[PDB]
Amino acid sequence: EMEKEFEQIDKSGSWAAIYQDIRHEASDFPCRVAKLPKNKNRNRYRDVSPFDHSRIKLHQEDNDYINASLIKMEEAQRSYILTQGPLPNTCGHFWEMVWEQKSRGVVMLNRVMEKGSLKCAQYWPQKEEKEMIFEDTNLKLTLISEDIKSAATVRQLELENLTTQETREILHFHYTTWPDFGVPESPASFLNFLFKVRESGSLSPEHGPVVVHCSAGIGRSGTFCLADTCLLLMDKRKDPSSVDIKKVLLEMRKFRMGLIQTADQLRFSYLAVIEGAKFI
Ligand SMILES: [Cl-]
Ligand SMILES: [Cl-]
Ligand SMILES: [Cl-]
Ligand SMILES: [Cl-]
Ligand SMILES: [Cl-]
Ligand SMILES: [Cl-]
Repeated sequence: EMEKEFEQIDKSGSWAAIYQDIRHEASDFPCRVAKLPKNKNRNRYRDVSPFDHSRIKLHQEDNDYINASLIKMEEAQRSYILTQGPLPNTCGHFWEMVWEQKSRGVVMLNRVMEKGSLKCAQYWPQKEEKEMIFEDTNLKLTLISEDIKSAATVRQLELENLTTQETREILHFHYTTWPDFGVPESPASFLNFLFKVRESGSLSPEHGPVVVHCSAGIGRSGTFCLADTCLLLMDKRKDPSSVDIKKVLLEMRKFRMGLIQTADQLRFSYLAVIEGAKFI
């Protein structure tokens, strides 16, 4: 059914028109805290901000702000934290959020350098013997293991609260092969990555929400969560044909602005859900 709709949109070439309707219908909520002058250096992009009502608050007393949003999908029973690629000054905030929200997995959909410029700080250690200390938030991060593949890379990290000496194992899932221009022609490797994150148990309700990010945390990050939620809904509803990707995306945009940044990313999201449902 969804495939029949997909081909009809492709034949008429209505992806730009459908995507523009989504932008027009999307929720508009204030981002007052994100726009405070003291938080200018905590935002990577001036036009991408978390809504006040869904923003993740740090448990510190000075400044609790981080550019991160909690997406709670009620019917699908999944929660995600969508955030920007950390800045050199917000890497300690990032791991503070991971600790306080009790996240088990971190999903990275970008490379540190894309389009010939920096898109994300090197917020995790590349070498086991060179651990990272975040002095502002009192956390230690150690690379425990790294399993590299052609399209992705899974790392085991140890995050330590230096105040209590508690340690947690964080799984870091890095998708490294998103094309420099446009979207992938096939959703196969992106779906393989999603199924790998699922298989790890990082999305389980036993854990805090998975942290998902790209550079701005709305484009590829939106595609990841949209596909995962739609696949969940198709497996849970009695009538799996009733899953409307546009409705699900609009629901997600109640929690973070701008999810899915292009009409090509919208088409790719449909493609990933259709092909992901066939494999499931
Ligand atoms: Cl990278
Ligand atoms: Cl590059
Ligand atoms: Cl950076
Ligand atoms: Cl991005
Ligand atoms: Cl729906
Ligand atoms: Cl938008």
